[PDB]
Amino acid sequence: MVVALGLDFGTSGARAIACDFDSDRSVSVSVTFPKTSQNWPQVWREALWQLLTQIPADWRSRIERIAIDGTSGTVLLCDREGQPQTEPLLYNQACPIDLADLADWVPADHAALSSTSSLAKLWFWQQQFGALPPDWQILAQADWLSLQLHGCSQQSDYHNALKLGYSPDRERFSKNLLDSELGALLPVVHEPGVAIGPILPAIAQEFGLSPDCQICAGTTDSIAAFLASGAHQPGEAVTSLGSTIVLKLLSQVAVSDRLTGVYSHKLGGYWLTGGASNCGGATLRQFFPDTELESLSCQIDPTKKSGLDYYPLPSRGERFPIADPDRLPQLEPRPENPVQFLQGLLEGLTQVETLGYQRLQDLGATPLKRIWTAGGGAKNAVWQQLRQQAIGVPIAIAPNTEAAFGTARLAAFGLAAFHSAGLKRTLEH
Ligand SMILES: Nc1ncnc2c1ncn2[C@@H]1O[C@H](COP(=O)(O)OP(=O)(O)O)[C@@H](O)[C@H]1O
Repeated sequence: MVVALGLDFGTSGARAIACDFDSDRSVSVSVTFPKTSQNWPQVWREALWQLLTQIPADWRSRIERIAIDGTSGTVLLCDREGQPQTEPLLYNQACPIDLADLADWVPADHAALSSTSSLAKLWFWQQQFGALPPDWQILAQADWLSLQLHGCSQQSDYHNALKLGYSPDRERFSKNLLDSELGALLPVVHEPGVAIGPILPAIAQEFGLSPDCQICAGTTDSIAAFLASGAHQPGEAVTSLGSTIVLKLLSQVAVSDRLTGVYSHKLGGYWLTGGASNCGGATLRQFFPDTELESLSCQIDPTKKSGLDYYPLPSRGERFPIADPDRLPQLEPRPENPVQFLQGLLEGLTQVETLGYQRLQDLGATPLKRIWTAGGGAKNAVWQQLRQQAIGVPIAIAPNTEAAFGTARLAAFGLAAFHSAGLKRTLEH
């Protein structure tokens, strides 16, 4: 097999992981971003070079494929040569545009129809600049960074391109969009993991990389995190028990529900759907520090219900599994015993995950087969028991959770595992 390099540019820093997949060995390096910047592109690019520099020379001489994940909806408006013409619009920033202005360019309830989408941001830039030059380009963070390595302009992947208006189901931008004032700025879209081009000669020599090293189409940090688990059978899921509960479910068919923010990414011959609740670990942290979560959790017997019926929102408003912007946290009655209170909370969170996966199924997704767990709550075995009892499928801690590692797997193996040849055997004599 191959020594491959994955680069993860996330919300607060970047990480690089190089893996020798025959020896199953690896090296990891990282850089931390400032909270603010006058020149984010400079920060990101310098981070890229820092990461490469930190990798030992002998590893660098062996890297054959490279891939990059970036944050979703972080975009840059660049000239022909890839120089940013204005500040980037970050993944979390929303644009004050009329979504009706986009209606002719994507299907109804397409995921791009959101004030934070790459498409919303390109349109905002169009209105702000008046008329965008056709030789210019819009690039996602991942796009721009890989451009620093392979020199090929206007290149993206069908994960990052989704919220720019790509329709992975028909593998195209709508003709209406391509023919519009914005068409000339759109990227050519490839499958994540496919080789875009060889590394730039000068970059290869500067950093001691093979000049035959290939740079692959990238992905988003969220998807990269899913790729880290190794899951590739429809029905397999990764639950992230973090500040919020985030569900990702591998499915044979695409599902969507704009009301609850549910949409699907293409993933080889399959689809990755999911959803994000406002409930999660942040609610727990409002009441208990991690050490207390531990010390109290081991006093809980999950085989006996608490009698408490909580909905553990950290504040007003729920998004998923069921949308209600007015929904109140339901945290009463609060019993005297903190152990029982914590059990009530864990039971509530468990209901959020249970209803979440069952909901995805009810929208048409492949029925849940098993769950891999990531995030701060993953090692809570009492919570794991409650979840297993409520959901009725095997649950375990994900083998790997690092987005950089998922992206390294993407560089090494692409999306080959995500096709029906790998399904469970049904052969019987
Ligand atoms: N033993 C535990 N059981 C349940 N939740 C925990 C435990 N330890 C930490 N957490 C929760 O994990 C959350 C942070 O998860 P993490 O994924 O590390 O951060 P983030 O979600 O912000 O990326 C915190 O809100 C904390 O309450």
